Amino acid sequence: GEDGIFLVLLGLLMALVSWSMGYVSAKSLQAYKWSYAQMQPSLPLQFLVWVTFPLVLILFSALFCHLISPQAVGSGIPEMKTILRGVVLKEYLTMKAFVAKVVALTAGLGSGIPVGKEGPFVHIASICAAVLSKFMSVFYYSDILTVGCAVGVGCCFGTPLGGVLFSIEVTSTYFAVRNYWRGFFAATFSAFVFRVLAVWNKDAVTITALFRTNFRMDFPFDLKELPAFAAIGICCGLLGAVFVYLHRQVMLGVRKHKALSQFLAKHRLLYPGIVTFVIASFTFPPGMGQFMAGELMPREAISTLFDNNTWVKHAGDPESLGQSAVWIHPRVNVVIIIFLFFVMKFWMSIVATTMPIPCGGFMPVFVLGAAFGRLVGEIMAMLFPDGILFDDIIYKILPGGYAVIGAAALTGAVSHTVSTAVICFELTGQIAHILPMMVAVILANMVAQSLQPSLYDSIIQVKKLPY
Amino acid sequence: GEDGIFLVLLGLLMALVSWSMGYVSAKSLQAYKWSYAQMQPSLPLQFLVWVTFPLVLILFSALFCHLISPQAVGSGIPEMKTILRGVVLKEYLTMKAFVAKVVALTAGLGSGIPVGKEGPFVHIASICAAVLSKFMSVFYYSDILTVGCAVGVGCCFGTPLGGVLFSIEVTSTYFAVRNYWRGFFAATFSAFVFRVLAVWNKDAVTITALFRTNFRMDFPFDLKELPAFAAIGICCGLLGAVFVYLHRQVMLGVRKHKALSQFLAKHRLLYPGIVTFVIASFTFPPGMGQFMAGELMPREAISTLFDNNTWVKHAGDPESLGQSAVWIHPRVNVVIIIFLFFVMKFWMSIVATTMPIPCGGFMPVFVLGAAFGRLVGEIMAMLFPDGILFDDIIYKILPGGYAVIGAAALTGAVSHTVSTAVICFELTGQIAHILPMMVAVILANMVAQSLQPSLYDSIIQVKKLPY
Repeated sequence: GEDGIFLVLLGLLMALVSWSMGYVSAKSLQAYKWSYAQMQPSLPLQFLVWVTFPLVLILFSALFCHLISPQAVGSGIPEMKTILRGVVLKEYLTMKAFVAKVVALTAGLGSGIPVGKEGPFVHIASICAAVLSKFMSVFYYSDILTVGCAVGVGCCFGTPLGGVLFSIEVTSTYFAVRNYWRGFFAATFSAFVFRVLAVWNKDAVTITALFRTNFRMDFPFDLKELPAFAAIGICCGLLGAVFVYLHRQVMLGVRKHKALSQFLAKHRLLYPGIVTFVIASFTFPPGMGQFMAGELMPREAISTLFDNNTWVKHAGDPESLGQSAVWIHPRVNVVIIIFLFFVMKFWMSIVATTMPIPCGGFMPVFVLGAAFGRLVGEIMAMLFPDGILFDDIIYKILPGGYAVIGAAALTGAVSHTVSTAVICFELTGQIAHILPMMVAVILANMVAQSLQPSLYDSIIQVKKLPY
Repeated sequence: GEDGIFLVLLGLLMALVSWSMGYVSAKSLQAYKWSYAQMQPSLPLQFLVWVTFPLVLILFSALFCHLISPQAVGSGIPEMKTILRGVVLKEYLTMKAFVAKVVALTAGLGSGIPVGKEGPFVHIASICAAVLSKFMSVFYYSDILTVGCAVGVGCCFGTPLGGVLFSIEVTSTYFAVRNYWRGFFAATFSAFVFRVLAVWNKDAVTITALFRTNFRMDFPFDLKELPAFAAIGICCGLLGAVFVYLHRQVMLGVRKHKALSQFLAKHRLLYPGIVTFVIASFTFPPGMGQFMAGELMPREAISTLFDNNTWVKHAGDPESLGQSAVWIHPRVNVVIIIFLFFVMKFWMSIVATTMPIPCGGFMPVFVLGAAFGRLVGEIMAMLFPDGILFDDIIYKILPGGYAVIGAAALTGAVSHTVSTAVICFELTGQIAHILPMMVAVILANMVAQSLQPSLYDSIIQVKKLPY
């Protein structure tokens, strides 16, 4: 029927837009790395590239938004929740917002600064839903935008099921099973289009291509590792709430402090500029980025944190882990560099999601949880270098498995959802740690819900969204 | 809070009851096989055991129900849907119903006759929910029984996520996200208890232990096999509707034909008796069960149909497939024996779900879809004995992968749900065929929804449930 065509169009267009963004953002990241390596000998020149490439891209993001649509800043979820609660802001679903968000997000994702695709994609998909609906019908709203949410999350990273589930939770409170199936169909169409696009251009982009883990796990699961996975959850819920709190505190700070707001309104590009500069100066690989793997960009970070190696075991011999050899520092022990990645990227992600550019929170917190989980798993590997015997089987610790759990847990404590476990499963391509993950994400949600709001609901508060 | 304790109690009790049933049903299946092998030389004696063991157990199931609670017959879902639509039948949620359903289902699952655990478990879990609620609070209803549905499906086979998702779809139309999370927590508790029970008794039972597939799949997926997976879906939707239709036709038949109803009301144990006898006489291994793998009981059937072997390749040398050597018949080609399994078990499952015992539809249709999918995959392996080259990679056909898709598709066309894909993923322990499965189950649902009702809604019609 006409609604079936709407969903086919949704999936198709979303996947196309998502792939295009991912392509150009990856080409920009490739240029970033190439330019940086073209300046190899000279350190000041290396610094220049390392800070100006992101600076230009983030300044462009902010400026483009301000010029075209300044309502295309931030994530989309908080405001889509407002729209879905009846209070529709009609400048959000405009084509100017589309263009602004699309181009500016591409620039933000090709900068390497921790901003997120997940979140703004769902706004891009809700604008696309609204536009597609008009193009079809005129040439209800909640239904249309709920499916837009599903396909936004689904087309972002390549997670049909997890995306629909995420939508149901992040936006509505009482979903309809029709919209669950409508979103399902549309998200699977998005995935199919994504697969054929990754055939035409032989992949080399996206995040479905990567993040695919190759863990060799034994069937029964070491239940003695369950306490550590439960601990990941508890602590990720605590840290998820800390993220939400601190992000809201800096979000409020920049506007509630009168001097701050006035200054940054006179000079609009001051805030994004200085934030980008300091993040990039701390992630400068020969500066502080040697103790926090600053060379690694968001997607490479996960690819490495989700590896089937034990960094603390193969520290004497690096380059056997491949791209995960940047975690092994000559002097500093791996564990401490993952700790420093986590600490540095915590504050970096807090202030980059406060920047006036289209920015989401999932991916920044995903890399943070992967770091936290890996740290736990590498410590577990030090505590058990022989593995833990539960039944009669010895289970060598998979620190990368712990990282997947942590990613889902921290990002589920920030978004107050349990569907991040499913997103992780599909992004990772494996479901071996199903019980450990479920436990962790539930525990994370519990702790975080008992402490702070969700990233989205807290932003609603700061932005005084009607709701 | 008190609701958190309710969910902990739900999960705990459900897992305990489910495990206990599974244990005794497996011990009964072990005795069945042992007794049959104790009669090895004599064929009439072998026949006796092969038909009387199930006969006694099914007759007991029917009689026990009739005596204790004759409202503990059939599945639970259709009637739980009625209760959840406001029209509460209060003899359904009694403790007499609990006992009847529990004991009689154990007997039915230890008989080897295609009856299902999934379906009656959700009634057992809704009774348990009601009882637990009273034990806690007195010593709303929809919320309670919706979570009961989630944990029923979840604790049945060991599928937390898939179970909650199934519940949302099979019962309500507009679920609440609170109940989604409440069901999630309770189902993960069930899974945790299940894991520790499978540690205390070193597993050897359940279905989470088995069904775990070991497919070695290449990352990009052969998109040329996608047409065959889509075909599985289309055809499984057709056959799903045929199942629903024919089941309703025999369900009506036995009561709408006045002579039939009168006869079977005078002799209550006639219908179950004759049906059990004829199913078991056709599944007699030296009789017709050599051309349809009748030796295999429901769970072994899937374990074999979900194997990583190609039966049509290793036909000259059997016993390399292990328990899947019963599919290789000396004379009849594997493909035709899977076809005959499918045909025979189609009608067998249609009439065993019409029997007056606690019986569900998922598992019977799950084995049917696994058979259909395997047949498709084995034919695909004959058509491509070298594999299909898509990109530059040759992809050897995994007929067992096709079986997992088919299982989810036929059971998703019978239940009108897309969550069977998730159930399959978790039961199989692998999510490699995510896109192929999604496509298939969506296509199945589409075709089946355009043809017949769901098994549950059709039963509602036959049983004239208020709804």
